[PDB]
Amino acid sequence: PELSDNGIRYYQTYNESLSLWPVRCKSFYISTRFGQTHVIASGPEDAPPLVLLHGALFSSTMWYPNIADWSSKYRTYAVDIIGDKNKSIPENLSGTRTDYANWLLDVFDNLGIEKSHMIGLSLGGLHTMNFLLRMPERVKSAAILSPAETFLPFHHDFYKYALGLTASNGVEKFLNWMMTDQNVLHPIFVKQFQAGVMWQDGSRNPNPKADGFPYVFTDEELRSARVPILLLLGEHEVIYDPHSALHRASSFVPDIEAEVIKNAGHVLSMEQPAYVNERVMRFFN
Ligand SMILES: O=C(O)COCCO
Repeated sequence: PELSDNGIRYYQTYNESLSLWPVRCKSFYISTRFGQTHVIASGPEDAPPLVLLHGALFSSTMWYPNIADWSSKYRTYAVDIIGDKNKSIPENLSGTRTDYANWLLDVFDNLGIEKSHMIGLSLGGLHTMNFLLRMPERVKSAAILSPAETFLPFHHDFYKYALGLTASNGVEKFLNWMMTDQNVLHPIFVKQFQAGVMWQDGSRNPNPKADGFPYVFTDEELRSARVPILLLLGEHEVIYDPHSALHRASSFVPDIEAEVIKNAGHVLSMEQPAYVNERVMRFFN
């Protein structure tokens, strides 16, 4: 082992956030070609598989408002995205979109998944789109929530608030910007998010490059989608214009159900869990 003091603190906060999980779960690691990947499993072992991919910097622990509902019907695996601030441990990771799809391939294979439902928010939504485009044979259908780029490039403010996280009151600035009411987030969850931001001496993040993430799919790439997609966006979205995003997605993706949700922004799964929970279920059913 070799975690810094800040790393140990982050791990402790992650474990404390897992107490917000209102159903029985197990934490475990899956070996992939790009390193040990942390997974939280909930739901009946014989139920259809569902894979969750969290938003940037938030980890799999963010699914606490949704997991009781989704877990009732699905064998639900919350996967920590390799290279992001969480419990997954990256090895030899270049950061290309090919690499990331192959990482997720390994996760699927190692969980014994043939086809799966997928839900991804923010960064996880981008991973989801990248995966379903490359490997439609493995995805039954996908719910893409407030995706990182994918349809539109970020507004420049996203870069600024994300960068500002480590300086002075950056965490508070980021959350007040992104959320009309950041008090919808549990204080224990926020403590973890803060500890993540303070943990800076761990794995080095791959420098953003043209062949990596974030990414905006071309017109032709979007037209090529062969998996049903539910796209949920929040009216109060700040990372881009959510109506502009819906317009582009709806213009090109063949099999899409897209909507801009009321009284929610970027982290719509946490702001409107009652609506979002049912809406996703209805789509999968
Ligand atoms: O979108 C988020 O939840 C945090 O992303 C900032 C990246 O450093």
